[PDB]
Amino acid sequence: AQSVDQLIKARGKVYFGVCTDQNRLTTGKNAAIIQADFGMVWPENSMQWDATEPSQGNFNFAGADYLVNWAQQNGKLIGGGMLVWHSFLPSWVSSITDKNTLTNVMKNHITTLMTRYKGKIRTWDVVGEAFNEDGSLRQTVFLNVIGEDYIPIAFQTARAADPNAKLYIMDYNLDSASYPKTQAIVNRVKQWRAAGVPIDGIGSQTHLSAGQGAGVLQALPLLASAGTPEVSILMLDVAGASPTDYVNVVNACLNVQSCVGITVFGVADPDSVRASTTPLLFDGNFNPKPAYNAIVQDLQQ
Ligand SMILES: O=[N+]([O-])c1ccc2nn[nH]c2c1
Repeated sequence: AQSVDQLIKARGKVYFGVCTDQNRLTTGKNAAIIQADFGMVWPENSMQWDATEPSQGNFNFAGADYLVNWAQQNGKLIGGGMLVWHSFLPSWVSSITDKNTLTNVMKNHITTLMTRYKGKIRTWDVVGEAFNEDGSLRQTVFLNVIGEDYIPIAFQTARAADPNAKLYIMDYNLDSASYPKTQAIVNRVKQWRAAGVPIDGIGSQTHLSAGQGAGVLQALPLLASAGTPEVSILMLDVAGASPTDYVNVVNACLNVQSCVGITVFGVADPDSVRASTTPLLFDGNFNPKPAYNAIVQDLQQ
């Protein structure tokens, strides 16, 4: 019955958030649960590249406008993204082979989305999933055509477009301190910031198997050692939804001063991409699960 967003605010954090979109807000009990329990919303799909720029320079904002308007009406913070990602890319982007062309396409995509919502978006995920598992840079069209400068260019462009937004890089499999990807993103973000690249946060896209929450207690402090002003947990889900794993992720954020909050990947189990693992905090009747109650109790104490 208690609101995890209200309780995490009382502990000095900024939000407990959730991913959603128009399709969810008009079905189930998603809107009522988000109103009650979550302080920030993120677009599942409506701000990805294939949704917003399906043909070059032919932008479609309908889904994204719906979410932003709903969030403002209901007093919720808004996160946006992903601005630069190799998934959900339209084919017209991935066929460009010219550096100047792709650089201008990328800057225009970033600037157009960020200007439309200027001042209304707390956090933008600027670049996502830029690292391979061995810590090398993922060979996406942006890396292949622009070079490693594409990441500085993307963040510099985003800062100019809306200097009020917090700018994040995001990746998954950052859940263990000794994993090569964890080491690499920390080292590269340190170097980028030392050269003045405006990276405000690292977002950890946390998709856990049973028992992996304990590792986050060590991994998240390591991510925070890169020196960004903020870190966060994003797109969180946990196979089996054990209270032990969920409470460990919450405690990791409570233990890390720069952790501003946690976002879960959805509201109810049946709408998960891995629904067979019942990995979310509400069940198929929209009742809170034991893991939700455990987080409430941990935050109350
Ligand atoms: O936190 N999130 O669940 C979330 C969802 C969609 C996104 N797109 N970019 N960043 C995102 C974060």
